[PDB]
Amino acid sequence: EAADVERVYAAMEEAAGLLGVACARDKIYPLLSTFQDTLVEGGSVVVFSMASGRHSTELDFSISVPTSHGDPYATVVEKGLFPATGHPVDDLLADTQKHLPVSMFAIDGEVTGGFKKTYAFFPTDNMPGVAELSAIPSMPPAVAENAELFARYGLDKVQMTSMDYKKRQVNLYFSELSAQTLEAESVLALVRELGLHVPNELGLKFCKRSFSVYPTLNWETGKIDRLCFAVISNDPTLVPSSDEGDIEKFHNYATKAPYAYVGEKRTLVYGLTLSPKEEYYKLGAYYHITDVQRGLLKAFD
Ligand SMILES: CC(C)=CCC/C(C)=C/CSP(=O)(O)OP(=O)(O)O
Ligand SMILES: Oc1ccc2c(O)cccc2c1
Ligand SMILES: [Mg+2]
Repeated sequence: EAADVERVYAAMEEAAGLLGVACARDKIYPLLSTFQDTLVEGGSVVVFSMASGRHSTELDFSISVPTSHGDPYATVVEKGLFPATGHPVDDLLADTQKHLPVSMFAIDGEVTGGFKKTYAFFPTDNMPGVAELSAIPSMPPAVAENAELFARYGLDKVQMTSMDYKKRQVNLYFSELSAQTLEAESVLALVRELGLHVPNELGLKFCKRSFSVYPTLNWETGKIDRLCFAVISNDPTLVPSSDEGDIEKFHNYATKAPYAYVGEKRTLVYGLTLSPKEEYYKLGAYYHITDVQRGLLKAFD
């Protein structure tokens, strides 16, 4: 539909506007069109995300894609929207659907860079463990090499994975997190072992509230690149930063972000990311939501 595509792109520029970021129709429209059948309000999930620090000059957009529409990476390559990297990452989405039950897909893009990643979601009542994932042939060797570490902190069930084709990186979105895993003592030992930035009292309180935790891995080394804790809420003042600059900008985005589901309050998902040298914050404001998110808010918010 022309209306859906134009409606989503309209909301996108608006969201980008709040952040003072410029959009590139050339790299956005061809993508939205290819997946126009998914933009139908109802069982669609659309997110517009911002990030602090050195990552504050970009706007990412995530869009769900039902499995019925077919492998989305196969789609973007075939239509000439993205080139095969000639790297194992080219086979991972496909190999994942081959070895595990994939219940849904999603793609991610940037308003100025275009397509950059896909997601493979697994059934909430049949998620794979680290063991099952590391078995996929094109999966980074780093996952198996980190199996013991993950196990030591209770990181077991994975609700979904993502593949970043430009950075050749994979995210493991761990779910059903035990209270222990998210307690300060556990979080600190984990970061310490992964050699990441140590969070303070504010950061740790935020981690304790997390519904999802995700490490980023690569094919070059067994060293985890970064670790992110995600929080879902309607509260627009949850950014885990003490910098008046962030506290301001994020609250702004959080209360002025465009969303279609008028009648309810914006669904927000905050993120605290820890890399070896720093810590930065992220915020996704859902434009489209489904009951999945409605349920998460009752369980964690
Ligand atoms: C349900 C849907 C639409 C998918 C979730 C989108 C999602 C998990 C994206 C956030 S990822 P992100 O915080 O930007 O992390 P990186 O790719 O930078 O590692
Ligand atoms: O910005 C988002 C939106 C949804 C997410 C999810 O369902 C799981 C883990 C992290 C997420 C981050
Ligand atoms: Mg992103």
